[PDB]
Amino acid sequence: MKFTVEREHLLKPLQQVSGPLGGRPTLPILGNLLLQVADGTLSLTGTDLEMEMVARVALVQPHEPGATTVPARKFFDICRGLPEGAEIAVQLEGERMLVRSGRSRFSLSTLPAADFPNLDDWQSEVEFTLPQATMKRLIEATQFSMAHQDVRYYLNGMLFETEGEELRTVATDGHRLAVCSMPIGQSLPSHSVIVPRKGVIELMRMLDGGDNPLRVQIGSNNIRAHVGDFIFTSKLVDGRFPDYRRVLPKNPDKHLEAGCDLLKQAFARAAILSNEKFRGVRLYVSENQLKITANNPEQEEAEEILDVTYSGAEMEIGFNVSYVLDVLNALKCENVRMMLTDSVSSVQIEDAASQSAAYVVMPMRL
Amino acid sequence: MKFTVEREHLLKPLQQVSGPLGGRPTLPILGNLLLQVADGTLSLTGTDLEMEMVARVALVQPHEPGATTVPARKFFDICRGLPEGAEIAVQLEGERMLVRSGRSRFSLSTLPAADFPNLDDWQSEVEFTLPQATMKRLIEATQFSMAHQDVRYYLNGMLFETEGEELRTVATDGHRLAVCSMPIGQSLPSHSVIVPRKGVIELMRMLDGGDNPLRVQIGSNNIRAHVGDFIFTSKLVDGRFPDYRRVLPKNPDKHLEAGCDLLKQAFARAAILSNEKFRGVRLYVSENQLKITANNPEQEEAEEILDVTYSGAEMEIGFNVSYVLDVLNALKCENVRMMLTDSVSSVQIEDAASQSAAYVVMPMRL
Repeated sequence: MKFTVEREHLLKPLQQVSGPLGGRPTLPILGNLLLQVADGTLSLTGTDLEMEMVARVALVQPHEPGATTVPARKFFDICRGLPEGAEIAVQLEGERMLVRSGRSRFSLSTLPAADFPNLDDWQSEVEFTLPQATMKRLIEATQFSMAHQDVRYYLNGMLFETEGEELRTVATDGHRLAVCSMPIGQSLPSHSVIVPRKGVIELMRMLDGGDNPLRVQIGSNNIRAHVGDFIFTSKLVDGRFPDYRRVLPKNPDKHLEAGCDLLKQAFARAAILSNEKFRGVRLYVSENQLKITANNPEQEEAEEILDVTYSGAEMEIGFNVSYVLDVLNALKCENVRMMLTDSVSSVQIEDAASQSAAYVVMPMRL
Repeated sequence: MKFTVEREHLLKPLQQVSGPLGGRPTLPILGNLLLQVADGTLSLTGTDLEMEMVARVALVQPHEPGATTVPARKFFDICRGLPEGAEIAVQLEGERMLVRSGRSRFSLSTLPAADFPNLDDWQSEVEFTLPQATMKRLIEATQFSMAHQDVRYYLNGMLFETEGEELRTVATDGHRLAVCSMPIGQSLPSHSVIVPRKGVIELMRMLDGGDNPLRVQIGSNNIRAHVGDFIFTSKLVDGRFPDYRRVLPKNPDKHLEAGCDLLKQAFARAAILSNEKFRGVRLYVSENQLKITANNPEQEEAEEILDVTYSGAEMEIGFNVSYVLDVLNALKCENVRMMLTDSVSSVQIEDAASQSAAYVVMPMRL
């Protein structure tokens, strides 16, 4: 296996396939990349057994076919360290891979390609394409609400649902929920899968802004996402997600609208003097006014009063200010709508200007 | 106690005094600031019993005398959270401090001023002033070479030494050393003191980088620095600090000149394949040439060759590559000079264009 490639043509591909990886996987080879020259193409693959990322680079310089497995972080670090515009020449030599550029030379340890974990083939059942920025919006709107290492293992990832011509994400912790829905211009079967949170993370990071469409293929136990020269595959979480329809408030009749930043800043100051563990804050709503109060066990007390747009019945509600601040921080918009019912019902929060994303936070008795 | 002060006049002083205090020390009053209104000045003090920072802010608005202590981090976070141009009105109300600004109101717990640790008075035995820039240069040249937590406690700080008309710092961990001297235009007494690491950090932090001069007072067991409205006091460390004159190589006649950035990037690449614990590389010096090699327990190897200016005898010498990098990262210059003796002696490294700072690194047997 020989190839000579310009540094910059390797950097983005290396960075993408090092995503699954780690620097003691225990299983050593998981800390290696797989390099394959076949045809006029270098392919690079990294995996953690659950998911796999593969990148392809066109070889316009002379090459020879073959395959090996090298330490991913060492190889990336060498390529990154070499100067802007460097030509990088790579050669298999015995049990070692040689890397030369200018006056610099490296020989890395290898592990047999034949030994590199392969994900089983599987058949695609549902497919669609959509713009990258659309998938990226969908994930970023909701990712912060996934659980991390909950016993309820199906919460530790993100639901991707297709319905009508819409693709929707849903993430919940069991405490707060996020849902985002975008039209993507293709009639879709009605279908749900759960992508593991590590996979959501890798998917999110393969999306580079650009003009390359994302093609998605879903099978019974896998998902694959292909954009330009990058192909991501993951196992799905074999589990039953909650239904977000059962979580949204029922026709809330009390709408408050405020400046997102003014609201965020008020909650952020009040939060200083909230209970460190439970983070309860109280809202008092009244005609075009919101009062926020926080206390803590030391009986310190904050209070914020700000002008808002509200014409509903006066009411109080409590909730967790960290959850509310996470939503406000996700939204990044001019104005926010809080859809309220009473002191004993969840709140739904949205960009005043778009119903695409919606967030549900549960009431606290304070 | 009452005062009203514009956010932007309170923020910097608060950040300075509150910085190094925790959110929740065992001994709670050390987590508080002492606030004192007296004679048309607000004084803010923080301490950890070794060192103390005091800021003074002239009160140009109506105020009333008195003193209390409040949680440092919380008071800062409330003031920082308030909008630009906020006027902050504070008043002691029983045993709570009320902070009010716009329609935001906070009530903080207090501890009695009379319980706030008072550092003993002491006498100044040496005094000088210098430009803030000069102290910045002195500390930044050397701080990286201080030990972090050596059982030789005096190595964990920084020697400040007056000789003639110069101020000098020196830092060392017994393996590598930094020393930097600058002229300060006063005839000084020959004196040395050691400042603990935490004190060096604060000294650096207090340097806003305007041209308020710094005024330093040194006593038998303390140091004080005074810039603008800030006053920083620390205890000094006991023990016999090494004498850099003895660490500097006696006569490092072999002189090498190289581009600083080239040389850095070559060591940084080589280091990837050096032993993760011991970090050894080997330099081969020859006529106008430097070759750097590395290898690790995996038998992986790097080699860099670069052009340099050298006319001495050929020599081979091993180093801990992290030590060399640290020095090249600290030299923010075009060309570096290295000054060698032999394979078992230390190397001296300096800016080819300035002799103000010198760095000495002890060799490895590899």
